[PDB]
Amino acid sequence: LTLHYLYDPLCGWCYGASPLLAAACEVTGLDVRLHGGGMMTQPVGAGLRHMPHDLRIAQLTGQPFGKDYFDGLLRDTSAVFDSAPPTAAVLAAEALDGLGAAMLARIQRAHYVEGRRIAERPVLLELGAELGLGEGFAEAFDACSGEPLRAHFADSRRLMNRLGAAGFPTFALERRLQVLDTGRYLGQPDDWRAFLETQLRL
Ligand SMILES: *SC[C@H](NC(=O)CC[C@H](N)C(=O)O)C(=O)NCC(=O)O
Repeated sequence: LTLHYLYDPLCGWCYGASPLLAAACEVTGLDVRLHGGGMMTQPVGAGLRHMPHDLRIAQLTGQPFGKDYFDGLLRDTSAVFDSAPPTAAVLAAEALDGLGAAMLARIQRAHYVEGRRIAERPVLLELGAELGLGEGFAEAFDACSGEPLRAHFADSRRLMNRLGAAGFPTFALERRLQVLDTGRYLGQPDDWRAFLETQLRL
């Protein structure tokens, strides 16, 4: 039984679903695969900022948003919302140490809580070194940024296409593929964990 997670690091609703990914990774016997879809492959300014989701995500999921994000990053004209570098960091963390899910959660915290520029290589290398990957992560990240990332995006978008999935977050359970009702479980990680346990029982 495999849980496929189609995500994008710059998708606010994926951050709202971060507790669901964390809860899923605690279910014994359940395999979890990450699929980055490449949502933004935008400079920060008038167009990118026009946020009203974010406070709604916080109301629904309890996920925190930091002042350095609201009043720092989203106000920084020279920041770029690029989904490719953070996705390559997730790929590299998974390739090096099987820490893809942990790296995605850390990336989202760096962006939404800390207001860091997750599209920049030094920030992603700093996050990898925080997770204890400083030996080899730089080379793995640069390697994953090229043709591995491109192939990963193409694979993810073909999966989205076959499932009729319009966007992120999207969870699909493979036993045969079944897309799950993620909106039902937003803000309910304990319900979500029990649902995945109940699927193993059935
Ligand atoms: S965060 C990027 C967008 N995600 C959603 O709109 C999800 C909606 C919530 N899950 C919900 O309504 O409960 C997105 O993917 N938009 C379409 C796109 O492909 O850009």
